[PDB]
Amino acid sequence: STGSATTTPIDSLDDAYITPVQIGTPAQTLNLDFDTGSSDLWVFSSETTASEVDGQTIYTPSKSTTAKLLSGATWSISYGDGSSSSGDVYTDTVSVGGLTVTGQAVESAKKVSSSFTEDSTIDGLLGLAFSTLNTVSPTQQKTFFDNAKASLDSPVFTADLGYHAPGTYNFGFIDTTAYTGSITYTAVSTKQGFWEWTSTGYAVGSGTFKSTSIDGIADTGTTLLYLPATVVSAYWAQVSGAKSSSSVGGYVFPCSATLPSFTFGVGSARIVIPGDYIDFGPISTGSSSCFGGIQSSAGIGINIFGDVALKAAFVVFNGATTPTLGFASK
Repeated sequence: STGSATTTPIDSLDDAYITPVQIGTPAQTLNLDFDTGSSDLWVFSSETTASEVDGQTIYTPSKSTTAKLLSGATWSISYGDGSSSSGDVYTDTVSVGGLTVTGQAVESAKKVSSSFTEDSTIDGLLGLAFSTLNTVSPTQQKTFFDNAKASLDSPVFTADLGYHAPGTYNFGFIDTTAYTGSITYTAVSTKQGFWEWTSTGYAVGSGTFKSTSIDGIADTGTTLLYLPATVVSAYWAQVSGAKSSSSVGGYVFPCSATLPSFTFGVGSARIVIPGDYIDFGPISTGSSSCFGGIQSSAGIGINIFGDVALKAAFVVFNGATTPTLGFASK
């Protein structure tokens, strides 16, 4: 089997992407944030504290003939940005782009933090990292991908994110029409539960490639590209008027600036992030100062190849016995 679903930016900055997912019987369609940096599938629901719901579509288990409470199970997660959610757990039938998993853990939010409430466009998350990060207790549950794997034609999914435009998540096959040239595959470590890999270096603009190992995670659920302070300083030094602002919370630059591209290495291959992808627009409405899409990972504890990086590529998440990551230009 295979599945194929379109993913759409939630706003004009590509802050996140939402993908329609069918839950229950008859189907309840919710728009989820597919997150390769976490491993919980959780939804706004009929159980979510009423005051914490503001425009989201909710899952109502009591209207699904295939829903079953996982009695005694609870979940609680915190994300890198400090947001959080928690609740109890159902199993139900979940379909993504035609691909159906029966008995999927669907984690029903009883509580969500302000950032989730405030985002009316996101009905929940679908985690695609490794199931070892799943937060269900007492017994950890498997991700959609994990559950689907034995059914898939090939044990893969692919992320093809759009710049200011829709893209695609495919399960079980590689669409050889969605990229140019070849896919370069690189080793993954699952030790921390992430799609963790090592880039071979970077270049700024038309500068020479610097060969240096950068360990990081492929994370569709993070907006920006977070890299070591040395790397990030080298980039912004090439932008007239750019500086790091503690009050804004990162590198800023004059909105009129022309930004250089940023190249990262995948083995002996290269992925080029165009300058425009690195412009995340005014720091506040009407400002002539703009926020950078490449920021320092210092203080995060991990480098993160988030949407800014991933949308410049066709990305293969290979969940074979020995997992790998593949990157193609497109």
